[PDB]
Amino acid sequence: YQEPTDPKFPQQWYLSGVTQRDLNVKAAWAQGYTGHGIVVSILDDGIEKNHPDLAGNYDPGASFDVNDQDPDPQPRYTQMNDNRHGTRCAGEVAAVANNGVCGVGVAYNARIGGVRMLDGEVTDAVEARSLGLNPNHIHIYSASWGPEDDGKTVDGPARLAEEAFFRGVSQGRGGLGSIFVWASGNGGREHDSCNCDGYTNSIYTLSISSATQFGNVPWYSEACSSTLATTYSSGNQNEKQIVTTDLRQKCTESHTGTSASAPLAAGIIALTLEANKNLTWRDMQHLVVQTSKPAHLNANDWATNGVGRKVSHSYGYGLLDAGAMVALAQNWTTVAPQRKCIIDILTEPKDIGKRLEVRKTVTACLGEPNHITRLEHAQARLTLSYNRRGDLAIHLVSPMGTRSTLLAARPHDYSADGFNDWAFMTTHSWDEDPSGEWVLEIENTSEANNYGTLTKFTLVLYGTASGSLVP
Ligand SMILES: COC(=O)CC1CCN(Cc2cc(CN3CCC(CC(=O)OC)CC3)cc(-c3cc(Cl)cc(Cl)c3)c2)CC1
Ligand SMILES: *[C@@H]1O[C@H](CO)[C@@H](O)[C@H](O)[C@H]1NC(C)=O
Ligand SMILES: [Ca+2]
Ligand SMILES: [Ca+2]
Ligand SMILES: [Ca+2]
Ligand SMILES: [Cl-]
Ligand code: NA
Ligand code: NA
Ligand code: NA
Ligand code: NA
Repeated sequence: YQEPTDPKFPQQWYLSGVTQRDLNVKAAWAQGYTGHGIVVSILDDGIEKNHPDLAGNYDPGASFDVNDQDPDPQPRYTQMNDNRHGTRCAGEVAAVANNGVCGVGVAYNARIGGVRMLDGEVTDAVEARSLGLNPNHIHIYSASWGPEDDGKTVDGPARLAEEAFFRGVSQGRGGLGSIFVWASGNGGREHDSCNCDGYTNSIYTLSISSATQFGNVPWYSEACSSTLATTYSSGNQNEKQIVTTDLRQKCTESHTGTSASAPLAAGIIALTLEANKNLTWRDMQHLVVQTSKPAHLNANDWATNGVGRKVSHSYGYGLLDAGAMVALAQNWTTVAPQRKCIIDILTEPKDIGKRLEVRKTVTACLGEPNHITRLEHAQARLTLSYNRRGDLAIHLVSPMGTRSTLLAARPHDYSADGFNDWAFMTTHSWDEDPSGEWVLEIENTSEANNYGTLTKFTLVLYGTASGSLVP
């Protein structure tokens, strides 16, 4: 195997490193996987399709302009280069290799397109028409953005967009399911908590956070239990950043944020899908859980879950490992059909006050076709009133003792509107048996005499009842 000759490939430290602080992408390339035959679409502000490092892989069938309602996602050029982000992300996935220009994509033989959707008013319909673009041609969608990362917003896909997610994972990709890769957010400095973003909090999105070059949680990171895994991105000014294609046929070394991590994950997922085109959307999440690596990622919340995997709310299961992903994909056995066990828990509304604990022992739909002994995602769908929402912290403890933070205190969130059946999601109990006692904790983290009521707590379990590995 001959590594890329591109002039900035040596600067793509998160691919080209020899110090073990990388995504182990060369190992996948050397196994023969480069993204050939895979189609990825960047949902963003457009894609410079004539970029000298993108044109060779550009796919009009992976592209659309839902802002101006036309097929051509060319960015709108402005003096401040506002609409450059999709071009940066496209190059992360699929910049052409060995062509003397900039660097390379993770999946440098994949086909790449973009949906121009962010350069205009983003409505439910705009979102739905983007997520649902050409779903039997595009394999993987990469989305780096969502509701405002101001640390006070609770929002997610409205009806058309949620319908697009279910159509995508159900009928997309020939019934194997569209793979939606999401950035978990850039709201770290606002103390944002990313389960309050319904896109990344969705089970249908494969959510990705960031690590700095030196292995730390970047200033912009949001912690939450819905995150699955991590890719490298930017950090402080002594740490390198992401090197990629840039608007106006240029090359940048200063692409940043969690919004730069999702495209790298989408590229690794493209290599993995080349290794096994039959992988379902759930198979892909299983591969990520099993192969991601905590080592050398620094966080104070690494915890071992009930099946012996380390998990963090900053990193999920750790750094993506492309070599391991493609290796495990090759002989992967398709997971059983997804079961869903609904457990409505409260017999009466519960005053929250300073602190509320709700304990419930469940059988996880024992005796039913939705009996789950092998958890995938779990949700606590909560309906509650509270006078100041951001003073709440919420935790969910599984029978195996895994404490998932569902909501951390958000100091800027002054809302008196509470949560209306908000489906806080955790990935941290993946592969655990969910039978037994679950504990919900709701706490007022402020000294204020805050008040409210929990009126609904629905525990929703997803998963299967066969095929477990030894912990
Ligand atoms: C009843 O109907 C409704 O309520 C319809 C609503 C429509 C808006 N929805 C949230 C939303 C917003 C934006 C726009 N904007 C926000 C600021 C951000 C930057 C930042 O946070 O700076 C601190 C940049 C994005 C975008 C995306 C988005 C993005 C991608 Cl890439 C894909 C998809 Cl599907 C959606 C989603 C909620 C539903
Ligand atoms: C894909 O997986 C399904 C489910 O296991 C199986 O029925 C089908 O034969 C597989 N197709 C290929 C091409 O491997
Ligand atoms: Ca256009
Ligand atoms: Ca190149
Ligand atoms: Ca956020
Ligand atoms: Cl469902
Ligand atoms: Na975001
Ligand atoms: Na997700
Ligand atoms: Na544990
Ligand atoms: Na149990």
